[PDB]
Amino acid sequence: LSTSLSALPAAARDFVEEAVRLCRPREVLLCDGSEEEGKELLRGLQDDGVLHPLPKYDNCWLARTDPRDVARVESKTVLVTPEQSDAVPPPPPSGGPPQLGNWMSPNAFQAAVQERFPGCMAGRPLYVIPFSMGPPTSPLAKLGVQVTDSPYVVLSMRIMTRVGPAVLQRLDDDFVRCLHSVGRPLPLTEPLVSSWPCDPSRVLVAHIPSERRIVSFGSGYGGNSLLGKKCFALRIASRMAQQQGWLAEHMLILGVTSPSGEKRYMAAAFPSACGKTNLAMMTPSLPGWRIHCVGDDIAWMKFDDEGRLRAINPERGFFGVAPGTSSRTNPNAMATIARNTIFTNVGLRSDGGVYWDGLDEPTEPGVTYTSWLGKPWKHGDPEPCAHPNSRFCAPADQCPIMDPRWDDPEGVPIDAIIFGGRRPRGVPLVVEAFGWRHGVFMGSAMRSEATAAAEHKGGRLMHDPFAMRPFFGYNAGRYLEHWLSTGLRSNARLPRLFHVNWFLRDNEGRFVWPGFGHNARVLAWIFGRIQGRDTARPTPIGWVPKEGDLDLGGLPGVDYSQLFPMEKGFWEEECRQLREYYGENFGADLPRDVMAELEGLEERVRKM
Ligand SMILES: Nc1nc2c(ncn2[C@@H]2O[C@H](COP(=O)(O)OP(=O)(O)O)[C@@H](O)[C@H]2O)c(=O)[nH]1
Ligand SMILES: [Mn+2]
Ligand SMILES: [Mn+2]
Repeated sequence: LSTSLSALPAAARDFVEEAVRLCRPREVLLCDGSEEEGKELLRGLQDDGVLHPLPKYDNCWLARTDPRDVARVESKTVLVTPEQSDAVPPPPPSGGPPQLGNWMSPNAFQAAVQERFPGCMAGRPLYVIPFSMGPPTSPLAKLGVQVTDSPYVVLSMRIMTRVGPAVLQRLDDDFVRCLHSVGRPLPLTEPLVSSWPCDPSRVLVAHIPSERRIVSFGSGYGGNSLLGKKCFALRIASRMAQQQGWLAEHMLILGVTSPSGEKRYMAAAFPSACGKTNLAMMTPSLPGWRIHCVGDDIAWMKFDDEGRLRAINPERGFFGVAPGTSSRTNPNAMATIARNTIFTNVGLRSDGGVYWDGLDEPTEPGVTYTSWLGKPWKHGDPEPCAHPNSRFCAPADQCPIMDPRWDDPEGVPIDAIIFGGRRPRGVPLVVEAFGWRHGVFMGSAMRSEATAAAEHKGGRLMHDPFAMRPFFGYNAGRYLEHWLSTGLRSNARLPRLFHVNWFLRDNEGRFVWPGFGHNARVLAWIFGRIQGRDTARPTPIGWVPKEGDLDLGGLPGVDYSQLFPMEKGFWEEECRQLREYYGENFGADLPRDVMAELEGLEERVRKM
């Protein structure tokens, strides 16, 4: 932290000064990303009562938030473009709410800003965060400057991005302008809940691609406040990617090593809270196999001149869902979060440790709990001890399984792309596409039960094409056409496309597939298919593994038949819904090739 801004280059200084003019902070501080800075930020937050120490561990901290500020708010997230059609497909003719992004005009946006931001930082410091996405480096690392009035956001940005001296030395005219405020100028007129500043009814997370700008107001929660992450690395970047010949995707990246010692890399698009983190740092239940983590959330991908799809992880940390994490489900996450980690909305134990449903950290008898509400909690209570969307925020270099190449500027070559979401019935454990166009169709057709990561009724089955529904930075029809065109790249070594489902439910009423480390059995088959092994049989929906080429050894309770349902009625209904969905939400912006693939599916279904 410093009061000198002189280290900022001209363009960055200009942006900071106009943000200072608008918001009227009490003082202005440049962040340097240092250890001493981190300590001073931690102390200040403990004073404010925002952070609580966790003495059981090494430099770990707990925040509790206002119950209204616990997740992303998709209905208050907008794309600001001169023309609506650049942001979103035609508004649904039946008049329902848009499902592929919310357009806001530049004029509506300017008005919205003038109603929220003037004097919003009164009595608060404005922190200047120069940051880099990817090694700074690299390239193609992309740099940004985030201003914020929240020390919590500063600390989280320091974990999740590179901040900020090697960043300062590279920073020029070329950068994202990220403006954030929790939107609670001092003095307060009404009290905070859990010392957590936020303005729920006034929340606005805006993206202005043509200005290389993000403007976020009223929320301190991760997806709304860590502007390099979803806002920049997905929304702004996907628009940049489309015009520059690359891809910015909601995808984990991992390395798989086979018993033969062969290593391949795979990307996987799952919706939020649908298994990316647990897969990316999985400990395989097949000991002849090895997994390495590259990233758990965002992938930037570009074909090299070898025609290979190269992927980097632009992030520096993990912002992972805590509930469910244990030495059974994710022992690699357990090792990662043991030190230098900020927890949000998890339980506090009387022994100075943390708690959530699933955690199996050895605890003494008579240990008591306080919930994310900050109130005493007991095994048996109506609600969970930890919020369903509670988080850990930990630096990636503390993961014991990081791929030797995880911060390699060149990227890793991708041989498989995997789509998947939560589907309780009908959709098999694993399917391989018949080819590129078909796999793009499968991606577009993705549906997944809503989770606690945003404002949707948990359990509601929702379309989520490419797991990108909340994160499109431009017209989703054009995004599909971009994916189609990508596969037409001359001499491209295309990855194979797959669709998985970890979440089929049995009768009754558990999960059919044990998942977690056992997902290595699926990845093994996928790797086999990459190697070109004759291990698949065709179905109306794509290739599936032959029974006997999918390793179910040591899973006596698990039946192949339940993993691979193939019911005509289900798929007839699915086609009907897809037809309805595309028509309402994509309209004329739906690529012909996607409709052609739907017609292909309906035709294969006719044969059943
Ligand atoms: N049943 C089951 N649950 C899983 C699996 N993988 C992850 N989960 C759970 O789903 C929730 C979200 O997991 P996570 O990997 O963090 O999702 P992400 O946000 O997509 O990275 C957590 O509570 C996990 O325990 C799986 O293979 N099977
Ligand atoms: Mn995500
Ligand atoms: Mn997660």
